[PDB]
Amino acid sequence: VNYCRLPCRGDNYHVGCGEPAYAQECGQSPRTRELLKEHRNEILSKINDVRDHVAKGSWGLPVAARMKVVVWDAELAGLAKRHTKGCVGETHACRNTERFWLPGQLNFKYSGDKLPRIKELIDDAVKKGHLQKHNITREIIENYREGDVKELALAISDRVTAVGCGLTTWEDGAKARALLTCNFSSQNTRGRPVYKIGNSPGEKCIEKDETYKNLCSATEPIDPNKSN
Ligand SMILES: CCCCCCCCCCCCCCCC(=O)O
Ligand SMILES: [Pr+3]
Repeated sequence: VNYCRLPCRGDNYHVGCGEPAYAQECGQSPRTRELLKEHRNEILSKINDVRDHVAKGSWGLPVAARMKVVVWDAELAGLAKRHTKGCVGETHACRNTERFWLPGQLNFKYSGDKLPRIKELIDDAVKKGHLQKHNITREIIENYREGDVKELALAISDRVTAVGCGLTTWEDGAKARALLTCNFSSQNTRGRPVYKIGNSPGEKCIEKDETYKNLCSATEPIDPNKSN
């Protein structure tokens, strides 16, 4: 679609509208970084690993009734990439698409003396999410409220069906910096369950996956535009 002609409630500009440019806030040495097949696979791998693990009723969290295996979405990734060119985590841009009406978004920031390889930037984001296992609770799962839990909680939403990420790195303030942004097909909704509870893992899947045995397969007809 032409994002300039896809409106959104609130009437904010769409992140995809117009020609790409680096924000002045990126300083004068920004570079958008291509996430290659190996990177995309790793992101998916870790997201699906944690979903499968939580789905079994791990970490004291409830068993998940219908948690689907997540796929990579090129459109979401393209919008995430465009977002990173602003070098700012939170903005008020719209980022809706025709298939995904209210995409979720995570932003991972890095600042350090040296710039890590792309794989280390991804590992750092994963670690951050993983460490949130000490913050998330059965209560949060039953009734979403946003230490931090946003990143891990979005990864295990059973409304989420797809993810796509992008990355820009730059130099400012005597530091190497990065912004890794991941857009998801859905968002958690304040006051609603992160995922639906089951007595057994995938007890409500039309079909369970053979690889991530506690999740629904990739063809599970989950509507990402509905909440719990
Ligand atoms: C690029 C980051 C994607 C979004 C955040 C990722 C969510 C955390 C992933 C953690 C993976 C670890 C899951 C395995 C659970 C276990 O074996 O204990
Ligand atoms: Pr390519």
